[PDB]
Amino acid sequence: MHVVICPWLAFGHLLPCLDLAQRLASRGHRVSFVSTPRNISRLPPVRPALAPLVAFVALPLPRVEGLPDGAESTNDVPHDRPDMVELHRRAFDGLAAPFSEFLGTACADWVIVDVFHHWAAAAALEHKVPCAMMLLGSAHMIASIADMSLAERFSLTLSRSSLVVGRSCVEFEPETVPLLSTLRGKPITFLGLMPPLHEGRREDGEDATVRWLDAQPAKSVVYVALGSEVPLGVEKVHELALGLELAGTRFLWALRKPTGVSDADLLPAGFEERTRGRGVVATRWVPQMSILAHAAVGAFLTHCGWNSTIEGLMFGHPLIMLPIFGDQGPNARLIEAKNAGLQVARNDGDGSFDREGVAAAIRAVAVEEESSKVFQAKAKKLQEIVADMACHERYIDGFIQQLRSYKD
Ligand SMILES: C=C1C[C@@]23CC[C@H]4[C@@](C)(CCC[C@@]4(C)C(=O)O[C@@H]4O[C@H](CO)[C@@H](O)[C@H](O)[C@H]4O)[C@@H]2CC[C@]1(O)C3
Ligand SMILES: O=c1ccn([C@@H]2O[C@H](COP(=O)(O)OP(=O)(O)O)[C@@H](O)[C@H]2O)c(=O)[nH]1
Repeated sequence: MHVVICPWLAFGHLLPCLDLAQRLASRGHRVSFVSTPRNISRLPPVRPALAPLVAFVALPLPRVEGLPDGAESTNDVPHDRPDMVELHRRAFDGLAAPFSEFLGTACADWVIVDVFHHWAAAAALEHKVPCAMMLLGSAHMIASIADMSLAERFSLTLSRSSLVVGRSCVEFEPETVPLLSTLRGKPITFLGLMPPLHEGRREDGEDATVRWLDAQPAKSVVYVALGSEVPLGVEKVHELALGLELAGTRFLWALRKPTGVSDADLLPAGFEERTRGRGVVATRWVPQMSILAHAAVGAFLTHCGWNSTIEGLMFGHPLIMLPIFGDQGPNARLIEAKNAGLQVARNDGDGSFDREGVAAAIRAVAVEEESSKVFQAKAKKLQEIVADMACHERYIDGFIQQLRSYKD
């Protein structure tokens, strides 16, 4: 089959979509990976064996006054500037006509579109190409939802599609997957957990963060990362920093800067001087898969993005959970219910946290001998499911067969 994939302009979408593209190409299907040029230039390379079977289709973002050139993704357009978020949505919607022009002559068997691709789903109707909408999260998240604004963009994409695709399986969510049939009348299918393949990202194993981990004791380091886009304002950064310090563990923190904040204002006064001997802060993109694979990493302080949840558990790390938005709350509650992580205490109403809550969660998951042992054992039970690579390849096979059967 020729499958056209259209990920949302966000690295939590682009990365699993490029993994899915290569998995499809590995079974001898061909993929057109449709995105914008700077987003494509920042992606891991396709294996030489798959080069002619994964075609990158670069559609330039139209120019919009107030949106900087090269600001193509949620990693480049910060949530803490809602005016720029809106300009980026306008630019994204401007891809409609070029996408429809591409699709008409593409000889596509399927289009797989992301949650806000209402125009791509409209093009698939116009060109009589079956269209699957990606909702690459948990069955629990899809069940939550089942129970131009984002909700309206989502609703329109869904209505125009034929199929909804989740990223889970009955082994991981036995309570939910059998209960799901349709989402607003559309059949739901699960393509498995699709944990990333060994070195699919071709990260730098000589990265300064990994060389620091090489020097630390086994399972001694709390890795701290909040994915590629969620906002954390400078006051919240300071509470997270002081909580990490207070709990006393070794730490490696991949931190994105709030907009406007100088390196000098980013962290509490003296925090890096005091913690230099046990912790490292990196304000750049880090090789998260190399870090989570590392023997030095014990617990993962995560925002519970679905990629980070899967990546943490595929190496049996218990989670210290700080959900910020979207599916993160549902993801954190799902893992807490499996006893493999603990959420940081939040104020009910505004969802605030403080250094004491951060420190208390770190001590419970990573330090206290009895609780930490149970969290580790429960995370290892989940790793048996998440890291069953053969199980997840069978689900990819099953997904391809379901795409084939709709055509026939
Ligand atoms: C009523 C609602 C249900 C809701 C659940 C979460 C859901 C939606 C945002 C739809 C898309 C997927 C998902 C899981 C989500 O949070 O996606 C994320 O949205 C961000 C923008 O908010 C993007 O920048 C991210 O890249 C994307 O990963 C969805 C629709 C609007 C909402 O308010 C929230
Ligand atoms: O410094 C970073 C930050 C994030 N990631 C990767 O970016 C993705 C983040 O996706 P997730 O669903 O966890 O959160 P989002 O960014 O969508 O909020 C994951 O695959 C991470 O491995 C990374 O490699 N390095």
